[PDB]
Amino acid sequence: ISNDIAIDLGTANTLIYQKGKGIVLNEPSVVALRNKVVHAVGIEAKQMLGRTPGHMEAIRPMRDGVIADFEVAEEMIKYFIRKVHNRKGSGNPKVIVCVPSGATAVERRAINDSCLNAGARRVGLIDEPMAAAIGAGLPIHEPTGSMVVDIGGGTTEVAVLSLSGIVYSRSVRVGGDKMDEAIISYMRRHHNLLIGETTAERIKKEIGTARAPGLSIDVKGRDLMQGVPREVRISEKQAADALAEPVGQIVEAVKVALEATPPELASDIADKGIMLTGGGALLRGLDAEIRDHTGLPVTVADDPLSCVALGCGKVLEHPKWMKGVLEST
Ligand SMILES: Nc1ncnc2c1ncn2[C@@H]1O[C@H](COP(=O)(O)OP(=O)(O)O)[C@@H](O)[C@H]1O
Ligand SMILES: [Mg+2]
Repeated sequence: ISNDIAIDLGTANTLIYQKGKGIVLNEPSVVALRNKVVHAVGIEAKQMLGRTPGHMEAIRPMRDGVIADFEVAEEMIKYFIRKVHNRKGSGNPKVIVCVPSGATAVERRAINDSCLNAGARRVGLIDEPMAAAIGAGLPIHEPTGSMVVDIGGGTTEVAVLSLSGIVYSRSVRVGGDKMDEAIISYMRRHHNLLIGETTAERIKKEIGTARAPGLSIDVKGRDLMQGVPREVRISEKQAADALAEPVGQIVEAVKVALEATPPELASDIADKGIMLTGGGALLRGLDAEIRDHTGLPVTVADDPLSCVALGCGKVLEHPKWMKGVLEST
């Protein structure tokens, strides 16, 4: 029984895999503050978004793939590490954290320090797309080109991997948050209705699609000019029109990456195509849209919200592998 853990420190969700057990925590990366003092973290805090009374706020400290607020991010990480601690497990926890590939040295050090402050003995860091590819089952250690597109909340990470390293990697700030924001802006312009982020995510999941048709649902929010509650209907067709711009940006980032490939690796990617992971991979039709623009097969990973955590967990379970990650960090 171990306290070694692997943390997918996501812009939107944090997952923790614990050695010998598997995923033991999956909660939103949200912290609620009371006037400032921490009031709630995780599942309870997300439910507060857009619903807070005076003297309270709810914050996503890792929102855009960068640390927005270092103190709040540290309290969030420590809260989750403490939550999974097993008093019957061994001590001196080894911790792997998956961080955005663009994370700077300062952010990496802050993440390291947060884990040490929560009791970690040693911390190793792995970049998002490598962990995503491992957890999606791609053969990243082989001499063959594997391409992964990980659509998260604040970012999409695109990479081509071979022989345990990176051939190409780029992230852009377009993923599920920009999809939500496009839906908010759409409702404002076309229905004079102000909606919040939770309603926007609900539209996205229930009727959002990357491909115009259709079906409709009821949406409620604040009248734009006068402020009063209002209910309106929105269709798949409207949702698809709302989402076209961020979808196109994700598709462009994928296309750009392909221009970046050595011939024999291009040959491998022509063969097997592109693997999608992350929650944004669940956007209906996004696989088809990428396929149309690239000419390549597109597969959605099994359990795409969990791939990064499963991939980190795989590394954590392999002492040789883990020792190497710790060392190169
Ligand atoms: N069914 C769905 N359709 C579209 N987007 C979805 C769906 N389910 C989850 N998402 C989106 O996935 C994003 C979260 O993906 P995730 O990989 O957990 O991000 P991160 O690793 O950055 O925390 C959110 O924007 C969420 O709304
Ligand atoms: Mg992620």
